[PDB]
Amino acid sequence: IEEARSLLNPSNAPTRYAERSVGPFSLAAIWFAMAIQVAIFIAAGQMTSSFQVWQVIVAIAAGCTIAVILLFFTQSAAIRWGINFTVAARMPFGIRGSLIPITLKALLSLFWFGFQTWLGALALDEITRLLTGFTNLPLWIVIFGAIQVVTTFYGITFIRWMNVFASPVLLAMGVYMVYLMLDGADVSLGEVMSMGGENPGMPFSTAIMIFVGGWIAVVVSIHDIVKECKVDPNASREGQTKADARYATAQWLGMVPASIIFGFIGAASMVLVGEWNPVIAITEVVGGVSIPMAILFQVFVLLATWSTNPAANLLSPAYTLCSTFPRVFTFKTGVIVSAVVGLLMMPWQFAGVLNTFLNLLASALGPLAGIMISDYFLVRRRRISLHDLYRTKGIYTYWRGVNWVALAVYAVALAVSFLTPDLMFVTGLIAALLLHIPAMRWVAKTFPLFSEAESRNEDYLRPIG
Repeated sequence: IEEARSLLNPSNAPTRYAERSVGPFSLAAIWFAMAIQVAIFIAAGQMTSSFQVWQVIVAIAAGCTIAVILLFFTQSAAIRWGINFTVAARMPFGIRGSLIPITLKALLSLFWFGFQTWLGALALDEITRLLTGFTNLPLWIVIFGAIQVVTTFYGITFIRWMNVFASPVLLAMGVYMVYLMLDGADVSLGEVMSMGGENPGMPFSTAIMIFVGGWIAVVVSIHDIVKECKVDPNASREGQTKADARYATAQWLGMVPASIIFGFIGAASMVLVGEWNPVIAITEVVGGVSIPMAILFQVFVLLATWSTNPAANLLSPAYTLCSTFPRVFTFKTGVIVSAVVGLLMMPWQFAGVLNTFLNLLASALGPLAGIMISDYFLVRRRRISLHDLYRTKGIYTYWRGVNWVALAVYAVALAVSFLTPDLMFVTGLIAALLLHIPAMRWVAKTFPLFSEAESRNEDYLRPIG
């Protein structure tokens, strides 16, 4: 199923050299405020079942470590040239068949919107049940699932302000409590750094895939922020492999510092409160000291969710509905069916219990990492066609538009990762990056792997007055 007479527009357009504005410091800032999200509190919470609170600080920095290792390779395409993830997805898969992951992956950002509005509730409802003792989880889930949709079309700077300041404001509060908890549970960081592991069983191998598969979504598609990084049009195999690692570590000094802290304060609220649930362990810790504040601590989680959320979870599935189903939704109806869609997945309970298995789920998406890197790196040796990636009939159209051997490789890749269960991701990424070269040298039969109109790549990025 594809659709005929297709149009490729300014939203997906490539970033030029006269637009880039993200230097490795400022990209290191979008990785600090990016290690700060409730997906991480909780992951590091439930870990305390099988390992102590230091082991999780070792697995934490361990995830992010393998995560910068994939970041390096993946980021490269985007920085060099300046493209969406929506745009680069078209290399291993077709230009009409690149939508298989572009969709499977725009369904995550919705899931992380259900799971995120769900704390908007816990926080809107904790502030009103500690004010009126009445509790309505699902009313708030819907009042919040309405507010977003409105401030989506007509948002003012007042939310924007809240963006950058939010992650830090919560990292500040998120440690302060750890003072509070280590002060009332009368334990020292030294006693606390060893209180988990009263139910060993899970392998550490699986303990690292967790924090891996938490980032996978952001890593596979960094293309979307990376395409604003100062890059040099006049640098070589050296000057451009040095800016690759300059960024690739500009990111590791933002994500592993910050997300070893939310990893901690989250395993601390567990083996020190009992609650992986932020909002709950929050009201419970600061309201067991100040309920004039436990309400200001839940007025925060509410306000900081109410600016983070939309940006990173609702915008993308919105613009994919007007793209993949043009005559069907508006920006006003894409936004609204997006909301309804996420809410209706019922995320929060999936997490709560086996979030450990939704992060071994969002980590069985390794073959896509191995497939995309193998392509921009091993199969096309960094040679790409800016002109063919923007035309219905290009050398990436393959079988009418879908690359069937790239979906096949992904499939062989998965089945070979069930031959190694505690190291799946590591063996689903290794298997797909080695098995994509052959399938691309087999299409190197039915299709060219390059074009002679590619000498125009520089025509797309250098300013045109």
